[PDB]
Amino acid sequence: MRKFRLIPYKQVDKVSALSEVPMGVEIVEAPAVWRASAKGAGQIIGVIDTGCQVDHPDLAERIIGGVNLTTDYGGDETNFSDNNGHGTHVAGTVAAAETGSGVVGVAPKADLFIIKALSGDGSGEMGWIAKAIRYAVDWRGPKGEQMRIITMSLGGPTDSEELHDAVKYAVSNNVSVVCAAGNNEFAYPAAYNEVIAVGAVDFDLRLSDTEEIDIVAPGVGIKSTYLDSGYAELSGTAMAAPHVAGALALIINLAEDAFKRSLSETEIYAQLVRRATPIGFTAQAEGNGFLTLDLVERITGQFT
Amino acid sequence: MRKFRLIPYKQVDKVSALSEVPMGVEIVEAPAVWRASAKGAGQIIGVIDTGCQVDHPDLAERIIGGVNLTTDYGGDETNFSDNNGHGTHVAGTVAAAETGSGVVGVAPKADLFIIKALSGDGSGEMGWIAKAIRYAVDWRGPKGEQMRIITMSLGGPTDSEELHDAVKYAVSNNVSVVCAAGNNEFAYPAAYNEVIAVGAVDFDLRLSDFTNTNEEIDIVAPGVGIKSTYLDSGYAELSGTAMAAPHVAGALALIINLAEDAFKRSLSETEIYAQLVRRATPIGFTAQAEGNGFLTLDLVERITGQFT
Ligand code: NA
Ligand code: NA
Repeated sequence: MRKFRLIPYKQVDKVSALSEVPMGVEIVEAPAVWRASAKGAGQIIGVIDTGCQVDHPDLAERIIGGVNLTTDYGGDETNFSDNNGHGTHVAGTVAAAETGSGVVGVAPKADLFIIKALSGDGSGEMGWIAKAIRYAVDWRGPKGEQMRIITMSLGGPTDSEELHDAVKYAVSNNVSVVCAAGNNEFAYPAAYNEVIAVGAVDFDLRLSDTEEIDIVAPGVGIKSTYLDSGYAELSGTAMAAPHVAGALALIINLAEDAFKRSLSETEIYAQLVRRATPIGFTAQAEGNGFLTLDLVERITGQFT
Repeated sequence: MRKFRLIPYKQVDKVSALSEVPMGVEIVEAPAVWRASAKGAGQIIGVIDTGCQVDHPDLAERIIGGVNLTTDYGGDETNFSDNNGHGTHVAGTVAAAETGSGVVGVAPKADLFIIKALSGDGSGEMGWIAKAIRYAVDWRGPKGEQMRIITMSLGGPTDSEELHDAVKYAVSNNVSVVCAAGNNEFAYPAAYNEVIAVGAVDFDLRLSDFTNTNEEIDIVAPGVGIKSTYLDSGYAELSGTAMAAPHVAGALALIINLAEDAFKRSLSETEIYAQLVRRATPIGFTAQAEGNGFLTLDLVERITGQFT
């Protein structure tokens, strides 16, 4: 393996068929805000991972492009197909489409831009990760479309100026950088102050497990898309982050519609924090709490 | 008056003696978080205003230093006494001490650093306001103390590089910059994206024409009939959009303490901002009118463990 790699996880199950809104999407309250958020239409998430099955039935209509920054496929930059499975799983939790079967993501009208920066074994060079971040920031679509969210479920032990500068470049250019905060060897980039660091809980809101986190989301028994047009149930710290990345698409639409202006990445971060409900551990352990997308509606007009 | 000046306000009453917790301190829920935040101990707020009555009895024990950046007192930099009143009133809302009498502020163990950047008439040169911001950022106490919060209740019509650079310098050096919204003669610095812009409601959480704003605001706090400290060891009741900002400046001292304890680590200006927004309860006005809501410091405790 190369130095930066996927935070370890467990495969619970693989199935060729599903038809449900996964419970993770349901208990972070995504369906409650879908109408007001237009399901994340108009936002694009750069998924920095192992690639994606581009013609997966739940995902094909949501992918707007991609790039391969790894040596895989002889270094062909137009081939971001998934030779691991993990990047396909991430993509589904973010933005699997409503198709009448399979699964549905947190933001089922957001667009995905697939950045394969990990090789088939789930590892990559620090420089690949730094370049993936800068690429995401700098990319422009045909009509000047850009990404405002990037998500990673990876870490490496080394603090390098190249990688930290990339993260600074992203947030200074109003891109939210989501990384899973997991188990030292996986410290960076999640440890950087600029990053929205996500921890995991199970569906009973118990912590999965010094990490400096901002928020928790579902990470146990998470069903999503996988290779060969089928599905897999994974459990790990890194299963949480993709929920937050889809949530950000919904929240930027919610907040900018409310405020009637463009909001900075600082302000978007506050709007995410706004929508976290403490479970009742300490903030050192759960950050701001559990992602609860409809919280603002519930507190409105509620006075002492 | 000069170009940059205090945002207009009314003096409703002026008394010699008072004994209460002003309602604004109450309704923002500051007492509910005092224990957890050690009443703002260890935090210093830079009050950029007309000076302060440095021996006021509600204030003298809270004040740790000052500077005068104006031409008042023939430019004596060590004379930051208040020749207007408004600075004293602000200082009181932020951090008036617990005494058995008088008033008490939102953060009654927070320290004040008094920066006189406005003249007796409540106006100042943009340059003085720029310098005041940088001054607060660069200042270090006898043991290396720093300010992490500055507050202003002023505005002027002109955007300039100098003033915006000062604001950015603060925020990039983790200093929260709080600004009252103007009631656009009073557009800057409150219109800078980097600043926390605060609007006003009254004690029924209602809007009023005199306190309304067209500024892009982040939060609202009480601004109508706010009793605080004033000249000659007395008290005054002021109404005005700018009455709200000091409630937020004090609140930040409480927030920084309680959130850095909760997280068990130092938090950036960005993170402190989120900590503030997460303690705003929407009242039902538009986001233009109220930003993220009304300052309710105990909100995080109220929502804890509450899932649908
Ligand atoms: Na589907
Ligand atoms: Na007192």
